[PDB]
Amino acid sequence: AAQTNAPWGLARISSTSPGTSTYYYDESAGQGSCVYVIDTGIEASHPEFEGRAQMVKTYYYSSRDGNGHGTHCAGTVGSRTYGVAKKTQLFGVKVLDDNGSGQYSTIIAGMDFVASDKNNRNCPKGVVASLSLGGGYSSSVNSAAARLQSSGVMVAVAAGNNNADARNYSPASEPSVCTVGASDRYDRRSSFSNYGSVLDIFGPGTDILSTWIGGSTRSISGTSMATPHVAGLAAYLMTLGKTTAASACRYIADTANKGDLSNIPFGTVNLLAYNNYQA
Repeated sequence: AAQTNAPWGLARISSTSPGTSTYYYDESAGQGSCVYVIDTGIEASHPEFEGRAQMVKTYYYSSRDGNGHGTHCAGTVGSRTYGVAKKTQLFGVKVLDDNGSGQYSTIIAGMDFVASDKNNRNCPKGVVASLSLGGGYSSSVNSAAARLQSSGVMVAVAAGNNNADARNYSPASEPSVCTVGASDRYDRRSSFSNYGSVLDIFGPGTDILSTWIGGSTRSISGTSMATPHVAGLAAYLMTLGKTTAASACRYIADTANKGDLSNIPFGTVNLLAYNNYQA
């Protein structure tokens, strides 16, 4: 399949070269997979989700995305226009309030929710969790992400937007999950993107067009936005049978575009997420 005039991030994950605008992907498009968006919630009624998005858990008075952050990341995972896996099932877990903030215990409880809730969902092709959040280091948050990964969920997390080593951030510094850095349309590391040895992969993170609350769209930057590219890619790849949740991060890294990113610090992987789709 070919989506013309796609957001640059979609076009990049299906391209060996930057500067193109058509997203190429197998038409299976992640069907039969599920991606949990652990964020501010999802505006499921957005036409872009086509009834494939639904809120499954909130820790606040409402499950509505009063922020737009989780709607934006869910859109990058699997919206029809801005999504990687255009047929995946999206499950919203609102661990962040509408200010984009949330206590670590709530984030931990939301991660433990997904590890159990996936047994309440129909995801024959596999389960992904997209964690577009983070703060200071926390062994408890890391262990929560490790448990979610161990339960059989491909956990993709943002490296963080501190232009620092991600070792000092959670769940970015959890070794067993997929820590995602951000790159821009010119294959530069995003100026804000964290780095370091814990990073597993880079994804499109600068000026990412996706869904927004109120049925709108907008373009925002962040490793928070590169993460759903890798999460959607993981669901896409698991639907294709090319990898499983336990090995998707390693697989994505094995099949990534190598040495194509600039301003990658010495010791950080120079790997850009790539769906390796050939028509």
